[PDB]
Amino acid sequence: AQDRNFDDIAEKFSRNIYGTTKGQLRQAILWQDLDRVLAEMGPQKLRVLDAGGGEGQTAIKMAERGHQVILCDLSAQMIDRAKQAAEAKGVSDNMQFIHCAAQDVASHLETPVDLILFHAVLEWVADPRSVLQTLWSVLRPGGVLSLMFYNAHGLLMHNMVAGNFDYVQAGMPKKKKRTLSPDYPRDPAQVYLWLEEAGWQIMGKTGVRVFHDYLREKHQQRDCYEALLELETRYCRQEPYITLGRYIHVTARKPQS
RNA sequence: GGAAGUGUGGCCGAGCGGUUGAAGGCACCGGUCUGAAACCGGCGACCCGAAAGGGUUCCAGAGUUCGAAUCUCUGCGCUUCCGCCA
Ligand SMILES: Nc1ncnc2c1ncn2[C@@H]1O[C@H](C[C@@H](N)CC[C@H](N)C(=O)O)[C@@H](O)[C@H]1O
Ligand SMILES: [Mg+2]
Ligand SMILES: [Mg+2]
Ligand SMILES: [Mg+2]
Ligand SMILES: [Mg+2]
Ligand SMILES: [Mg+2]
Ligand SMILES: [Mg+2]
Ligand SMILES: [Mg+2]
Repeated sequence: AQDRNFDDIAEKFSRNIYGTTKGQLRQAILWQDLDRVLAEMGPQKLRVLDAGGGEGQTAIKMAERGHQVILCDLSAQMIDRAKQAAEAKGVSDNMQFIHCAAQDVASHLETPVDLILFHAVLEWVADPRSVLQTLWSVLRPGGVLSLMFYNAHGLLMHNMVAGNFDYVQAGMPKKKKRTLSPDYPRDPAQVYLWLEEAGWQIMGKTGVRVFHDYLREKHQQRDCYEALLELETRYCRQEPYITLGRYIHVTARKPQS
């Protein structure tokens, strides 16, 4: 079992996610957390690894804020897209692009990094425990891991809301190739264990899209976006709403001695 | 054993001498698609060939024909009737 290279769903992903409120809300919530992290990490500029950075929307926004950003990805097609978008934003000088697995990234870094982005990758890698161990090894003491993983509860809940009862009865097996539903939706409690057992200390948990995907009237996703975002922002950091997010964003600290 | 009748593709089902190795359907495989029907393409075996691809086979084979899934014959399997057995 290999990790999912996004080559043959690059366009679909960019269109269905970043071309809709799904991507817009993802980025909005995520950057609420990230800007808190950046400020709490002092005002110096940072070294940021975006492991599995894809088309680079998050990595470029980090670069616009002045940091040195290294993006690596399995997919040649995603790397090329990220290269173009970065040029067209004028941030290519602050950015490095590496066509390698996150597992193999350590040999491409001259020095450790301050902050790691691992966003919507964990649910696509066959051996999550192992990748997290590698990412730990390239993070300086006191560094932060920004981990956004796809939540199995959100897929159960939305399939229920949508009325796909037969599919849920059958355990929701992933048989559709080239869907954007991930190969390995994660149990959040298990992911929290993975981080704590491997020494990380969890500083925050945020639900990402905790109401949006379940709306009875999908058109309100766009027509009512500003009000929806305000209420997503209000509730997405308390239970049960954390555990209802389609994604969950965990902020975790590498300890210092 | 003897007639008649019968045998189409994985399963169904069109095919009363040619554009039918085979319509159409289900299944199976692949493709398209948010969030799990539809649409698109394919889809037996054996033989030949390095490959491209060619051949045979519509129970099996032989024949008639320019041409056979389609006509004739022989065999094989089945069905009914008879006869066998009692
Ligand atoms: N082991 C891996 N190492 C590096 N990149 C990976 C790996 N597995 C998957 N990917 C890439 O991870 C990306 C996952 C996508 N969900 C996009 C993530 C991107 N960070 C985003 O938030 O949009 C794809 O571009 C994949 O090609
Ligand atoms: Mg039949
Ligand atoms: Mg055929
Ligand atoms: Mg057919
Ligand atoms: Mg078809
Ligand atoms: Mg024949
Ligand atoms: Mg013919
Ligand atoms: Mg003949």
